[PDB]
Amino acid sequence: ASEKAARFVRTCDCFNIPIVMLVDVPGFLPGTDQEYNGIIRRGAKLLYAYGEATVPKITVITRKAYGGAYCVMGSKDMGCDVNLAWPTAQIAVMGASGAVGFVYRQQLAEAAANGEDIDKLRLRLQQEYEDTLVNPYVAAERGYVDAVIPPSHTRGYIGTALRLLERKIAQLPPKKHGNVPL
Amino acid sequence: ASEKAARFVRTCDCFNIPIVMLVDVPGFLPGTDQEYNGIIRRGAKLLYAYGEATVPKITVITRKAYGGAYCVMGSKDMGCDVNLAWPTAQIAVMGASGAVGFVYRQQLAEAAANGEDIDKLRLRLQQEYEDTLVNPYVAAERGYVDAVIPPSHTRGYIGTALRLLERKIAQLPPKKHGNVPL
Repeated sequence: ASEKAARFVRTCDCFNIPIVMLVDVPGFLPGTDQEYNGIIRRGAKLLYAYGEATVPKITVITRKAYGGAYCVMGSKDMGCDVNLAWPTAQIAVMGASGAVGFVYRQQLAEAAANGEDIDKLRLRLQQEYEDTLVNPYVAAERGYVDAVIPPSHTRGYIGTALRLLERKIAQLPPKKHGNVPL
Repeated sequence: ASEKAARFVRTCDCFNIPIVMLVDVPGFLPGTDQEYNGIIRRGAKLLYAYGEATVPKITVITRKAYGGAYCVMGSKDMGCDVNLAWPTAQIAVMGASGAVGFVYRQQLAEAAANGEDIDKLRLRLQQEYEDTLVNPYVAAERGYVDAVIPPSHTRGYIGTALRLLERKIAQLPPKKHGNVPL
């Protein structure tokens, strides 16, 4: 997936074609093969290609955007110009399921002593962490998201955004060429 | 191997490190996996890297150099500055072994019908072709090799070459960046 998008992004940038990405990743496909085959190395090609791009860049998160997945899929701080998120956006370090495990390490400690029953407080906290953090507003407040608009507005937004970014002047530092991971 | 070299070559070029190539490849490793995994696509990277480089390039063929492998290996027409070859070099389209099958096609066709002895004919032809075409002089005469020198002379030759190409001038086509296969 990464090499597919990485080369496509680089091609678009070569011929001044704006890049519009619709982001909905939970993360990276788990597996030893991915690692053995070089997911780190080969996956980094997407980051490089996108960070290097100078054409207009508009990213729309319709749903999931966790961990490094969020970083590679048109992250504001990766150079994305305009970033939009739908009400169903879930921008977070990781899923609430595995998030409570770390965040609520202590409260889960006594869970094996006093009121035991992991599944009621390891399931309640999950839904509590999910209903208070897993959303687009935490990122919207950090500016990582320009605005949280209703799905229907996407079409008109990209239209106007592409006009504003039309004469976008941008370039990379002086150098014969970069050293993208082959 | 291709990817391993490709990236390395690009790195040298990034930081102005002359690229010295010791050639001796009989070709590419056969196998369905090599294909399925994308040898064509990934193999190109070594080609891309070298063709892109602008740093002094010196190539020395110590023995074998067949077909495409010959090309991708700092070949003269690939942009290499100085190409050297050892008396034991075997520069050709392919090994004399499978060459006779194409070249002396008809002659071998009448080795099964009329005068039949193939395998004692296919070994005489394989030797004649080998002793007349598979050598460093065909290429040297074409200019693809700057000179055919003794192995001992190698070290000193690379030394003067590096000096000559010291302040080499190489200008790559104006472009935000290339589109090397990923």
